[PDB]
Amino acid sequence: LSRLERVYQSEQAEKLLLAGVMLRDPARFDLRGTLTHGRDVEIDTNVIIEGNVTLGHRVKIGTGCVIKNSVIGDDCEISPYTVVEDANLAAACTIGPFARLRPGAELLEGAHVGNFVEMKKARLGKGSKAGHLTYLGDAEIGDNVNIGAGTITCNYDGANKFKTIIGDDVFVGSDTQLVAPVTVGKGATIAAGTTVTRNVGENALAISRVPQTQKEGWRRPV
Amino acid sequence: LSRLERVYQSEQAEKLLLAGVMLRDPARFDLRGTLTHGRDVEIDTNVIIEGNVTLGHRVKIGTGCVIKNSVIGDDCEISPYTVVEDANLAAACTIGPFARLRPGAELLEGAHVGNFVEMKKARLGKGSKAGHLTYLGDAEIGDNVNIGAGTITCNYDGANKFKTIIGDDVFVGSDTQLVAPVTVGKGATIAAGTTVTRNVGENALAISRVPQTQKEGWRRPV
Amino acid sequence: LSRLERVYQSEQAEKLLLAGVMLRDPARFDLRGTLTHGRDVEIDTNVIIEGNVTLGHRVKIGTGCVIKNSVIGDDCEISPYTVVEDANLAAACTIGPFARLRPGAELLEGAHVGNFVEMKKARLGKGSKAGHLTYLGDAEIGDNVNIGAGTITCNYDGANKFKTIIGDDVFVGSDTQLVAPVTVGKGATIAAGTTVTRNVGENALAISRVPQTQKEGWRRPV
Ligand SMILES: COc1cc(OC)c(S(=O)(=O)N2c3ccccc3C[C@H]2C)cc1NC(C)=O
Ligand SMILES: COc1cc(OC)c(S(=O)(=O)N2c3ccccc3C[C@H]2C)cc1NC(C)=O
Ligand SMILES: COc1cc(OC)c(S(=O)(=O)N2c3ccccc3C[C@H]2C)cc1NC(C)=O
Repeated sequence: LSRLERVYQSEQAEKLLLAGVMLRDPARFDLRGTLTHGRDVEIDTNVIIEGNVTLGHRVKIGTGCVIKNSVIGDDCEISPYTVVEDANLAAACTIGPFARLRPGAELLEGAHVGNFVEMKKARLGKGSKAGHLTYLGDAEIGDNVNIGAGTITCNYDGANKFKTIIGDDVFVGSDTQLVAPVTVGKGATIAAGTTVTRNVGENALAISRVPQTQKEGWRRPV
Repeated sequence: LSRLERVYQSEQAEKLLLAGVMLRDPARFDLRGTLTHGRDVEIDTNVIIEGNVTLGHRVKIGTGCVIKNSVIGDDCEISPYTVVEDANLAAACTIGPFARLRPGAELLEGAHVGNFVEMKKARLGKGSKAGHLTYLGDAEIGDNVNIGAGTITCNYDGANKFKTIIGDDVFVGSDTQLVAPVTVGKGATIAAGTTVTRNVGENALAISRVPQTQKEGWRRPV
Repeated sequence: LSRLERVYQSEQAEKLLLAGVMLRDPARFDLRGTLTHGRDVEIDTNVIIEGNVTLGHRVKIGTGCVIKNSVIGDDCEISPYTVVEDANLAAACTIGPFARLRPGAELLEGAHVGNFVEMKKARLGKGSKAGHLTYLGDAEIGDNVNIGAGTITCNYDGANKFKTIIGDDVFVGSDTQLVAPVTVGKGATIAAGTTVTRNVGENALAISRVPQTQKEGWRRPV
């Protein structure tokens, strides 16, 4: 079985080259299902396409990516070592390297997802960004929102999962915990480090911060 | 040396196929040491097995994984781009993608380790979960424990390393800092965002949270 | 184009072997630009070298790494699935696995960067460590500094980027948020979980922590 199915991977790689896809190495490509694509698609080494996948025009997929049952709009750039499962990307999204989209990730036009970021059942609005070290689960995020490094939707209480809704034009400071269910109004700002347990008004700053203090001459243990 | 040792990798890949291992691509497989395996093992592209490794039955290892000196029980699923070194997994553990187990990681039956999670000298009990963006070092974690996204054992003070002990049936809220040495009693709940500096009683909620407030009409700088 | 340029990758791999580089698999190596190297360099599977790259002696590069326009000093160890772009590493740095250095990352002698750590326009001093789940952007970090898991430079306010400066001999507790622009004096200690909004004095402990409390007999929802 193994050698035979490996041969069928060469066939596919070859047919893809003939149909105008740029494969960096046809010997390091795997298609387990069906791929539909537009023009000028570029696929790097060690990519694996699973299930039923569709790529628009000029999509670029970097080394090591795994894309399963997903829809990827024109001009998207998927950077190295990014895993995508049952997600939809609109045109001109940039994700990765080291991004992980679980089923139900919906990215709107121009959205950005950076390194060590995970999405599941979450929509990221147009031009919105989640650049670092973040989990967004069971969330609606509006357009032109900035999701600071370290932000986490607390969506699961051990019994049920609950929905977070963030409005347009929101700035989420780093290391914010969004305790679901919670809604953050359009234009609001969440201070870095905030534990958000209550709805935030439009154009409001939400904060839950102890003033910084200092003790002089502190010796660490030797 | 290089071409010769590459040939010896083909030999191994071939012998593994003959012995009933399912290798997705024998040309993208590396065994640097010895592998013992049960029946129905499936190994994807670009896996590297190092040192002395043993896999039970029906173990599935996804693309890009690196497994060194480890013991992996029956039915485990190791997802893509996961690195495992000197770890033991009981039956039916699921780890990755992008998990990183350092020496001394001990996972008990059915345990789960998600993306961007690191373990070192830490035991994860039966059916317990650490799904996201977490470091567990020098820790004992009991059975049926949930470790929320963003949790970190503070195990090292710049001089020494100290042990964290979490009991059975504990819910660790997201972004908890466990300041070692510390013990959290069976059934307890740690509120999201808590800095745990003192032992937590059985069935207790521990919390260290400033009430959320809000200022109206907050303008961000242009 | 594809098959022809693939052939030129074999040529390069072959020339590199002749020039004394240890390539684990010449069929899984890609050079897109120019590589200069010293003696005893070891390069594992699925590495991609981009732009103009220089490696000192005895550099070891693990599986899946992507290195572009970078300078890597003698004795460095780059662990698996690490992405490096426009960075300089001094001698004896260890980075990865799963590290991500963006342009302007400058690592001084013996520095360490661990899993799920991102640097951009940031200097890491001699013997300094950032082992886990951290973003350092637009930062100066001195020598013999420990950057705890979960630390984040808050460098961007939605309008501008600002600089964080950490002195020599500083201990940054886990999950610290550094709100830029901010300076932390030589020898200081930041308590785990602190939101640093004000400059920290030399040899001072900075802290912003609510005392832990506990409520007895807390039932989670069923
Ligand atoms: C420098 O970047 C920041 C500064 C800052 O306050 C000075 C805050 S904040 O959240 O404390 N905050 C914010 C956030 C955005 C704009 C202005 C301010 C003032 C203040 C209330 C956040 C960041 N950046 C990130 C990514 O968190
Ligand atoms: C919705 O998910 C959560 C809710 C929640 O409080 C309403 C808390 S909590 O930690 O603030 N907390 C918890 C945690 C579990 C169950 C019930 C409560 C009430 C409260 C004291 C935590 C989460 N989830 C995660 C992963 O952190
Ligand atoms: C056990 O490791 C720690 C202990 C600790 O306090 C007991 C603190 S702390 O930041 O709360 N803190 C520190 C930090 C370093 C040395 C001594 C102390 C005492 C106290 C003020 C931090 C860590 N480790 C990490 C990685 O954060």
